[PDB]
Amino acid sequence: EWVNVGSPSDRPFKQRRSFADRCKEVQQIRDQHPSKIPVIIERYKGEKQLPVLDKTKFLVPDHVNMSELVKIIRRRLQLNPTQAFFLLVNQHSMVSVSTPIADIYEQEKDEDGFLYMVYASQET
Repeated sequence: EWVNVGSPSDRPFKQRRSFADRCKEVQQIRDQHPSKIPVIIERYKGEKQLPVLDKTKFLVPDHVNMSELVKIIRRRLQLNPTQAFFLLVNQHSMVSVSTPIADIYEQEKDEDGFLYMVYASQET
């Protein structure tokens, strides 16, 4: 009769913050930093092999390409060269995209104005 507790990090960002609150937050952030893209990065629901990230919200400069971003989130997870890691924007593996995230943002962003990314060990 154990009770399994937690965790606020296992709760999706969209359930932690209301749609209205998220829309507001994105608006302030872009005003304060027009230079940057607001990004939400979470572990895939199915994923158990990779560790969970300490943080969820990332402020990314427009010029950074997704190939560069994949490298950054990867060092942060302290992954071995051998571990498989994919960073998906709307279900596409970004470690080949050299396009600036500012261009991805206009095309792929959420209704709330955030750009949402999910990471896992397999691509599908």
